[PDB]
Amino acid sequence: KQSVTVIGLGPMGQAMVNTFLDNGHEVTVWNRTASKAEALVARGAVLAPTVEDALSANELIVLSLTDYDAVYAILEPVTGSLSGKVIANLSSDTPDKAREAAKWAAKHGAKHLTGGVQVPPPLIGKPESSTYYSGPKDVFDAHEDTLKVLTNADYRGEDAGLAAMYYQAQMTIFWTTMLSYYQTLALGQANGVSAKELLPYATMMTSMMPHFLELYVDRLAMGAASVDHVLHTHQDAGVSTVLPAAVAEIFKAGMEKGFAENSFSSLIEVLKKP
Amino acid sequence: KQSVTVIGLGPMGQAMVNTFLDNGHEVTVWNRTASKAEALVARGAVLAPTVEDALSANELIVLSLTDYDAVYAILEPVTGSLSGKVIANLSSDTPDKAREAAKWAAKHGAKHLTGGVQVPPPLIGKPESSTYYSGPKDVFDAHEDTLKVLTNADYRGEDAGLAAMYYQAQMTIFWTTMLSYYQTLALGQANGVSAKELLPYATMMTSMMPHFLDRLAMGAASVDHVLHTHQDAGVSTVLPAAVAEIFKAGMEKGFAENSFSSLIEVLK
Ligand SMILES: NC(=O)C1=CN([C@@H]2O[C@H](COP(=O)(O)OP(=O)(O)OC[C@H]3O[C@@H](n4cnc5c(N)ncnc54)[C@H](OP(=O)(O)O)[C@@H]3O)[C@@H](O)[C@H]2O)C=CC1
Repeated sequence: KQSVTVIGLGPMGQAMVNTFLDNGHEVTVWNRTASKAEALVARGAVLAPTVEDALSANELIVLSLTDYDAVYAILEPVTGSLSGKVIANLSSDTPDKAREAAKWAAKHGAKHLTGGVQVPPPLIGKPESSTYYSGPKDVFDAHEDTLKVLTNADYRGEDAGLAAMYYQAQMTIFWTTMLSYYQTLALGQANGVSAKELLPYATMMTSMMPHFLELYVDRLAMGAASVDHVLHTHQDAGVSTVLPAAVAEIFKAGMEKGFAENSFSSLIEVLKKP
Repeated sequence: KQSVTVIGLGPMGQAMVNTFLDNGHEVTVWNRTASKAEALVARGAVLAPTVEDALSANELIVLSLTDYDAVYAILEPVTGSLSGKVIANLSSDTPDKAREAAKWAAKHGAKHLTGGVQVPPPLIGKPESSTYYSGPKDVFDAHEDTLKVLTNADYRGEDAGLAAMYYQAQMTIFWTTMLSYYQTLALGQANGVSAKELLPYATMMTSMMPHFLDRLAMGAASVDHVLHTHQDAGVSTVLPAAVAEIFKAGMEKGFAENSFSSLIEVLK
């Protein structure tokens, strides 16, 4: 039912428009390169000739852009068109940028919903997909039925920075795990094991943790001893030690703070302060 | 059938002996702290009075000790008793320590199999369980049927360091992921989200990667947002700074337009 505007037609934007159209919503789109909207228009989307026209077309404006700089580049020249709009900003950036953007939007008469999309574009419109949302609750409830078409809409609270925080937490785990995976493939190669032979093992190894968390001795000292073996293994192999050294540094600080006999979770205390 | 010796009766050693006994094997045991064998002896294990006696009891000697320092502490005073033995060393340590130990064992007439046990003690003897093995293939094949009583036995190659490498690879991913998890809980708290409220999300966030299993420049931009988020929050930045340093080095190598996997080159 509710028609909607989507600005930004990279891969994420494309998926969102297609999903909106699949479900019977009229969609007005805009992008810097018009040929990216061709197929979408052929499917029933309407290409606005300017950003102003995109904004005027609908109350609900969904932004799928690379970062807040891209958002401001598009919106700063058209702030006179923002009055009475609801910006569902699904672009990645920091909690503090989200907070600033919410304030700025309100200066120009618009409401701001922060969205942190948890999935890549091919999972938009699929049942198990979800997006973190934060911002004014009354505004969220008013557009929730439209936002749910893209993903489950998981409202996390009033502050504009909250959805961004959850997203950046997700990306902390994702990128760190990704590097540890690559680190292992490097270590393998330095020991004469090809990446393709080690690949299935490294892949399975990434399931240990979610399994561990689902279920769970518990002495920091034992962890520290294992981590030291990890560090020396990478040192001995001649590969980069940036990542395992950082892990060791963190365990070291816990040990130096008298946590040897405490639970692993005491590391949360270590990480709370620089 | 095959009788076996187990040296080291911490929680892992205990499980191994119990599992061997459950399956009808005669087991001879030894430990630095002799009282830890009480329960096993009460089930039929034979406590050797000396390390020499433990070694002379059997061809196959399974070691479950804290590390190689412990292994040497026990075996160095009895190097004369090692001739004709097969040491299945399941003590976790580095690949280079495993290599050095294989050479040393061979100097004293013993064969050395490196074992990297992938599971905690209660999974010993159970179907889900596996152990990485490396060392001489003929020796492995000769004792594989005994070793399979403990876990599936996954032979990875001749080099003594290999099984240890696979184990340390597993622990690289485990500990690193674990710290990223704690890092998020720290970040949550600094933003007024309690660890208990964030806990189920942080847990589901650890599945992102294996599910998920592009352009380096886009990854670098996301990682910079991660770094600044933790900086802004006032929490530790040691871990996200290290992730950023790695992405930075890739960008500085001219890999912006390459796939993420180009990071393997950066890490080599
Ligand atoms: N527990 C687990 O979940 C897993 C463990 N591993 C690995 O298995 C091995 C054994 O672990 P686990 O049984 O859990 O307990 P530990 O890692 O604490 O090992 C304890 C054993 O090592 C002995 N030991 C320690 N230092 C010395 C020394 N200087 N001289 C002689 N003996 C020594 C202990 O003797 P005493 O009893 O007299 O102190 C005991 O028999 C470790 O290498 C570990 O990393 C691998 C996979 C899973």
